[PDB]
Amino acid sequence: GSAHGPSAMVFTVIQGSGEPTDTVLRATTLSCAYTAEGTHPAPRAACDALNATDGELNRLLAAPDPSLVCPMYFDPVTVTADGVLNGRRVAWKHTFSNTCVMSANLNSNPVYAF
Amino acid sequence: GSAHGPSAMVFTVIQGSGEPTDTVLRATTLSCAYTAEGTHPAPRAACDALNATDGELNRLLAAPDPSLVCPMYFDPVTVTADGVLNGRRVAWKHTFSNTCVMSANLNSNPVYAF
Repeated sequence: GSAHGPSAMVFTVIQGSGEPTDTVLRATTLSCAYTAEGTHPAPRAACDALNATDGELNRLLAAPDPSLVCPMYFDPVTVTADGVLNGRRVAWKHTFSNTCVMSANLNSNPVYAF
Repeated sequence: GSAHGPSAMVFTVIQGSGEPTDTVLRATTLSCAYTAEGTHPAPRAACDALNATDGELNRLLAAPDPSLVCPMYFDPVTVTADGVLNGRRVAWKHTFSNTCVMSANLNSNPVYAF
């Protein structure tokens, strides 16, 4: 493992496409070291999930359960991830069509389980 | 106060000018609500300091103690602040000439007292 260093992150969920104006619906902090802590409700599970991506946070998204159905109205919701992970600076975001589509693609992934 | 919402941040100190490659020396998490918590060593004091800027983090820098002296070698160090503060998304950075210059301009400001 080439990546080694501090692991401190902030995750947010934004109502909109990520315009500086957009309302931030909710957010959590996360620190991963001897202890796994923050306002994140499942800190160790979120730390494990982040480590499993090997620093490429697009890997937090997964092919959805094929039996799930979503309405198709466009009401965008954006997830953000910023900070440091195993010593490398992280600045990541992803915009979903609506909350149903977000839930379908973000598994039950501990990272955005807040 | 127009700004209202979640307050969750990550602060880092980087060896260099802030290139994606640069080594992250240290980092802290901070959450400001009923409790002030995170890996930050003085959470409530850092929360108060952030609120005092009214969202403009350039206000974390102050005219230094005029009796301080620093070497002038260029060995840049960059501070970063990312997350959400009273509902508004924050993505801020500042590069100092060296660590002495950083210390002189960042007061004894609780935010970067880690």
